[PDB]
Amino acid sequence: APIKVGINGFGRIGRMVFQAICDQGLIGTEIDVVAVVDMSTNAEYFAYQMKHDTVHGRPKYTVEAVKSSPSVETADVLVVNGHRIKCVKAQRNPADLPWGKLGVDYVIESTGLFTDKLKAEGHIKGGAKKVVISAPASGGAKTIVMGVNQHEYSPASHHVVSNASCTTNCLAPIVHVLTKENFGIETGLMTTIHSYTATQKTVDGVSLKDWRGGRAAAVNIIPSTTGAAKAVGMVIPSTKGKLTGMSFRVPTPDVSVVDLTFRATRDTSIQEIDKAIKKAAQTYMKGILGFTDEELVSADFINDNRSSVYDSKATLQNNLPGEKRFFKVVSWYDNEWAYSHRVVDLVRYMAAKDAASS
Amino acid sequence: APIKVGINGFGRIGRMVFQAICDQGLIGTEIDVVAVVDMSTNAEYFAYQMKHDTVHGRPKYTVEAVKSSPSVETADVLVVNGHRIKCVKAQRNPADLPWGKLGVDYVIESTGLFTDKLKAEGHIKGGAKKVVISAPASGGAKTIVMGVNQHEYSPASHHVVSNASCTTNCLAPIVHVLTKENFGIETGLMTTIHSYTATQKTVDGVSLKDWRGGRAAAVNIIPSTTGAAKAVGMVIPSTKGKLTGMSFRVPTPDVSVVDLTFRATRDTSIQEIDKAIKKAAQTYMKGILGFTDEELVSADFINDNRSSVYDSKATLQNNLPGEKRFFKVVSWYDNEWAYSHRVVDLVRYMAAKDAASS
Amino acid sequence: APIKVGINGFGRIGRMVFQAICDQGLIGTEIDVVAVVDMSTNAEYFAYQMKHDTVHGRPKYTVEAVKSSPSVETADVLVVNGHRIKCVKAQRNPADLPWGKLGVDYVIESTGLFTDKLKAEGHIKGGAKKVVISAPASGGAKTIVMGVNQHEYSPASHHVVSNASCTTNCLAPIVHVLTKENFGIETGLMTTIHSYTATQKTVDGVSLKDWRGGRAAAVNIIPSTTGAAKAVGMVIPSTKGKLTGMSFRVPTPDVSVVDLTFRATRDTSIQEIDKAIKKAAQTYMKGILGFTDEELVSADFINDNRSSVYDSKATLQNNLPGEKRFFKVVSWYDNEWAYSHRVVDLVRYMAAKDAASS
Amino acid sequence: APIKVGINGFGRIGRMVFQAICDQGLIGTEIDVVAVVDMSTNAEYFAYQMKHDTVHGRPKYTVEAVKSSPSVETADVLVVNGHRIKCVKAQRNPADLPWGKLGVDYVIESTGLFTDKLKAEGHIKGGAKKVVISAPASGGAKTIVMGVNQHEYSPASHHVVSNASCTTNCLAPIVHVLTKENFGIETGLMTTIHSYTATQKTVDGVSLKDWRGGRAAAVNIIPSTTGAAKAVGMVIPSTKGKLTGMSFRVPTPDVSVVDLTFRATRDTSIQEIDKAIKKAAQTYMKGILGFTDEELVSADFINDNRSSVYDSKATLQNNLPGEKRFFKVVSWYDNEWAYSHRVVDLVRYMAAKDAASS
Ligand SMILES: COc1cc(OC)cc(C(=O)N[C@@H]2[C@H](O)[C@@H](CO)O[C@H]2n2cnc3c(N[C@@H]4CCCc5ccccc54)ncnc32)c1
Ligand SMILES: COc1cc(OC)cc(C(=O)N[C@@H]2[C@H](O)[C@@H](CO)O[C@H]2n2cnc3c(N[C@@H]4CCCc5ccccc54)ncnc32)c1
Ligand SMILES: COc1cc(OC)cc(C(=O)N[C@@H]2[C@H](O)[C@@H](CO)O[C@H]2n2cnc3c(N[C@@H]4CCCc5ccccc54)ncnc32)c1
Ligand SMILES: COc1cc(OC)cc(C(=O)N[C@@H]2[C@H](O)[C@@H](CO)O[C@H]2n2cnc3c(N[C@@H]4CCCc5ccccc54)ncnc32)c1
Repeated sequence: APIKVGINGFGRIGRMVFQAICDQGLIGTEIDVVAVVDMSTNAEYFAYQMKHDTVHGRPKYTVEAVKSSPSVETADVLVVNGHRIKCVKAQRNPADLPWGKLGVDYVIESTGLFTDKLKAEGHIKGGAKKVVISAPASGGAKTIVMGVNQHEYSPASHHVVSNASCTTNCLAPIVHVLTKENFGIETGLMTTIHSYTATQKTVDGVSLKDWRGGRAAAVNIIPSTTGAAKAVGMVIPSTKGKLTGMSFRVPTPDVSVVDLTFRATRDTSIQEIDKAIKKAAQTYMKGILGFTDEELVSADFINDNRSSVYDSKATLQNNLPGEKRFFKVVSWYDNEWAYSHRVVDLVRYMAAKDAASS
Repeated sequence: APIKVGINGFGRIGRMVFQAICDQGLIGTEIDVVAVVDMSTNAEYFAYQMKHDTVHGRPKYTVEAVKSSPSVETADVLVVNGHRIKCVKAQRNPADLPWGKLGVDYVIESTGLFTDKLKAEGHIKGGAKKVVISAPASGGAKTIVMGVNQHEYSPASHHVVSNASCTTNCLAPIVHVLTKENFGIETGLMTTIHSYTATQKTVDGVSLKDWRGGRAAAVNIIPSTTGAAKAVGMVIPSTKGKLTGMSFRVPTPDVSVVDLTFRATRDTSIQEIDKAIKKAAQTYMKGILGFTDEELVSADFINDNRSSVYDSKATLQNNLPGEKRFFKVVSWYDNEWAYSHRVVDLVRYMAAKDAASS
Repeated sequence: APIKVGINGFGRIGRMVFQAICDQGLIGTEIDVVAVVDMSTNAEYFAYQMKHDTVHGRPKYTVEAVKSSPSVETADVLVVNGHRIKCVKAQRNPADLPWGKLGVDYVIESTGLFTDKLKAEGHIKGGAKKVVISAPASGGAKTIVMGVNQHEYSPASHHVVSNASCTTNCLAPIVHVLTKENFGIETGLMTTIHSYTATQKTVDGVSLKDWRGGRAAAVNIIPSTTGAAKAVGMVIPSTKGKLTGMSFRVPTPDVSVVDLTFRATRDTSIQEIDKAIKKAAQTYMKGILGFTDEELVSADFINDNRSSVYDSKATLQNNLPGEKRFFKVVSWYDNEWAYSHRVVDLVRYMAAKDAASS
Repeated sequence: APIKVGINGFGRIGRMVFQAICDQGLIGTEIDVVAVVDMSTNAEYFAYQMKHDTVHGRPKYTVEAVKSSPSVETADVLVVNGHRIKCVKAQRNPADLPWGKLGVDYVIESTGLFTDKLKAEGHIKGGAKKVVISAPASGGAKTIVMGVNQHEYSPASHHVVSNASCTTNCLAPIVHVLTKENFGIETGLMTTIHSYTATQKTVDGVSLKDWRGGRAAAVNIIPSTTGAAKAVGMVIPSTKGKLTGMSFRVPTPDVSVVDLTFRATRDTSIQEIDKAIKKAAQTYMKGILGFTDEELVSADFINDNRSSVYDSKATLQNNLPGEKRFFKVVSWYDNEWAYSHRVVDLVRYMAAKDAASS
């Protein structure tokens, strides 16, 4: 019973999620990407945008652009591994989307302009059944971080779900094992060295909301705020008002690291922490949280689909020798690749549970 | 008789030109910047954008934002070295600009949205007397490159002048001397290694017009076309259909180089050419054309206001030892800085000429 | 009869070549890498360096480090897909190497310290049969370019061969067809936009031989000289004194592009040339010279083992509309990857022929 | 009574220090740089190196190379603002240096090969009176951080002094006011986002000591260790065993930032801390410690000679709303520029104090 999904906003995130679907070989069999919606319907451009990626390389599948009617001037259909995907024209209000007429049940909202529970619900008024916002949402939409609180998802109450942010999906797992393994977390501050994103500018440009963020991205270290910290609070209730962090945008196309600094509740050691994370990574967090014993650098995580991959050497080596409460944990993440796979995971999960509960 | 000027579009180019004026110490005395126009009138932001620049550093003048009336919520006035500059609200049609009302004669069109002779004339219909487009223009506007064909300016026939492109202001001078010194130029192809611009994307983004140009700028070598070559033909009649070139946008915030390859009309030597360029650079091209005997690198030309600075060493060392016709000439240019100083020069020239002829 | 090869110098070049072998699935079966030589024998480190590459990624094979005798403190043997590779200690003079005792017939010289025919012969006096220099050589060593003049290899006369430079292996193919297809080549100047290399400095450093080359590599456009052009003369005699070029080091970790400008012997067209290259790329040049009609960028050629991949769109779009003699041809190349495969190819070629002539 | 100083090792560090002398306009008048010592005495190359700096641009003084005698083949004397500086040939053992014969009293040890108290003392045996090492030193060499503990310099007891590291000169200040203002500091962990340095590599190279540090610097986020934390322990004894930190080398040629996360001894607020730092910056720390209310990015600190410049906004905006103990303070520093100025300051201080005590 192919999950009928539709992508709204075929940009970095959008394509990444689609590529995530194809990559896992779900296209056609498990998931049915009925269509993608964007300011353009030029299937040839998307084809080009999917066949070539500066950071992730070439896709393992074949992509081709075709016309729906020999009548049309430019291709408006995308064919991936045989499957046909319609390139729908973008709309102002989601409610004006032919989701219903297309048979789309799950809508992947990745335009970044409908991060509000209310506005996002327009997709349901357009014929959709469920909406996954590929970013942090407001308006009180249920936020889920695969591997930490998917079970809290209710097919009957939650219709607009948020997968949180790429950053949150790296911290939450760590924090989860930290609290689950009773290490406790009195308070904690986290710093994130992040790769520049699409919202940044190549040369000092305009940015009325984030002045610093409007400066030459590839040649500056740009500080910035991040709700990723507080956000972990919605996913892990016991951490509300206990966390907060900041971000440092630095000259790299992709892959970011997280430097979590926290104070435990009871005496403990960095080795105890180190072993727990690894243990958890080999058990209830396997697939979501991983680790490494090697001397790696950002590029070594490109295309790593774990939400958070703990740096053992970095952590063990940079903590006070005999400290018992004040600690620093380091974990990496491929902000683009990993988050993409999680989006898909959430959809499949939602789909399954939505079907089971009938 | 302060030149009443206005700036339409206060972005990279816009400010750059305004900073050039102040930098030259013309603000207030020689040139009077009555006001600037943009999608925002937040003088504070503008002050910020001017007091801080990733590539050029801190300005030599002081900048402060003030309120026209203590009644306004956010500053709307700029104050450079005493001179007050009004921050006007942008309009859809240049004609709807209070140029006459403000007493602005010369308008610097740097929005990039009115590069067409016709649309640009709107400023005049708006009360403006003259217009200098800070970019290549169409609609049959007089294109002028200081130090090459300014004399061809007619105070009564040319009302919308174009200062050409940053690149053309580099190749033009070289070609000019190459022709004037009777070296002759049968045909010629020019490659340009260019720093990425504001139109490029930090990460693989959208770009329907220039597909490659949409790819991550700071981490790729991106080929593109350039009218800079053919354009020299408008500035130097004898080169029509003789020149053409391409570009390669590379990972640098600013500073570009030109690799001109041509064939002479009569047997000569690279040594001859070398000496001619240098001679011209110390004479009729001084201020516009410069040269260097040092082993410089892109960075070394940052803030160099010459339109084009010939690379003697690079040139002498990379040509065929005994060649007499096929040659390669190399020259750098601070694509941002220099171009800006030329626009001002162009405005001061037209001004001085427009006045002289009464 | 597995070819007995040895690698002297295990740096970027060294490893790359080895990896090229493994990558081609020749390790153990076709080619037998008896041992590698370098200032260090820490197999663990080598393993690390092979398993993680910032530019090429993770290898398709398994690499592990082991000890020759449980007696040694640190691993001194590499195990690739089962095959055992010895980590010999480096020597001052190549003749002091146990090439004979080791059973090494073909020695890949990639230290860069023995680029001279004489010094290189040291290896043979050390027991080696043939020597292939992974760089341009002097002393009068036969220089070969796979796909252009390998047929000029004399098993009985050539005991020290040079696979030329990465840049040459890109130009030669193009120049080769251009001449074979009788387009003729009166003269020509080529410009190469090259990615920075290991010899360059991260920040302004010391470089008494190449002043420019000593400037911050990832933040500048650095000109330099290059025999790559004149060198094509040694592979293609008919072009001696006709070719020459320069280089521009730019902010990228890998992949370079060649911009060849030349004048033909007879009247022709850019289309003729475009078709001739593609045709050759699909026939006698397949494997060595490829092409592409896509809007690619540097990143798109990573791990492209073709010596030279002609850019059709770039070429066709940036030449004079009706030109008949002055043309520009653009071609990309993975200076690291491709060159590495050719070195391997050359060794196998020589091996096959050296074996055939008994 | 111009201070007689000599520079041993004229590289990045070497030159920066010298340039810092000239920049402050002390050359000839206040400080007499008698000569510099390096593996090369090519004044022309040093002249070049000082006249062109990628990150710091052109100098505010003139630099020319001359010959000690018309007989010498290549210049060996440096002339800055009329002052003559001798270029002496390097030696294995500092003690073989003609310091005494040249009349040098204060030697700035910046080769990076004599960071050990014992080895460095050779300079004195060579005729020198005092030695200032421009890096962290071992062997029990007094370490001073201008603005924090210069008063602990003993003319009669300390002959070999260390100016610590660029990073310590940024952390010490903050920590100093944090303790002096009685905010206390139970424990603290500092993370530093650092620009790549000269010890790093352009492309994946060799680094037996620091494996990750051997990876492509300009295209990776590379974690490393740093004694900068523990080092502040020697400068401010009250913090022994309380601090520690790690580093993140990122893709930038200069300018680093420190992220200090500490726990106060008594309840307070980030606003309290904020005000204290700002206050101290306008009083007893002026010149050493600075702050900023602006939305600045790394590039804005280029050529800022303050040891550490506190980021108010970044701080006030990224802490827990009502926290009273767990805090995060952010501060920048031009790792090259600043440190250089401090080295000079220390020398002057030592000189003044040495003189005073007769
Ligand atoms: C791929 O081709 C192009 C071409 C283009 O301009 C020519 C823009 C983009 C681009 O920005 N593309 C955006 C980018 O890829 C991503 C957001 O980061 O989503 C895309 N996007 C932007 N706006 C929308 C939208 N509705 C808007 C809501 C706001 C008002 C409005 C009014 C009329 C029509 C649509 C809309 N619906 C779906 N995807 C969107 C892409
Ligand atoms: C400084 O703060 C901001 C804020 C902002 O959005 C919130 C956009 C910009 C920005 O893009 N700023 C642009 C940028 O700096 C530069 C082009 O590269 O010109 C700026 N620019 C863009 N459009 C205009 C304009 N009129 C437009 C022409 C057609 C449409 C239209 C409709 C109603 C009213 C005006 C206009 N007039 C002057 N400068 C402009 C700057
Ligand atoms: C991988 O581990 C390390 C560790 C190291 O220092 C600790 C250096 C290197 C390194 O530079 N490694 C070099 C690098 O990987 C590559 C060149 O790009 O070749 C390596 N290399 C440099 N010199 C030699 C050499 N002989 C030299 C010729 C000159 C005189 C001399 C005297 C005594 C002993 C050896 C030699 N033989 C083999 N490989 C070499 C590698
Ligand atoms: C500027 O031109 C050049 C040219 C050159 O080689 C041709 C090397 C350098 C260079 O490395 N330059 C180094 C670089 O600029 C800086 C370190 O960051 O210090 C330089 N440097 C390296 N070694 C020394 C030294 N003594 C060494 C100690 C080690 C053994 C030894 C043996 C005989 C004679 C001297 C020495 N004394 C002073 N500066 C040094 C610079």
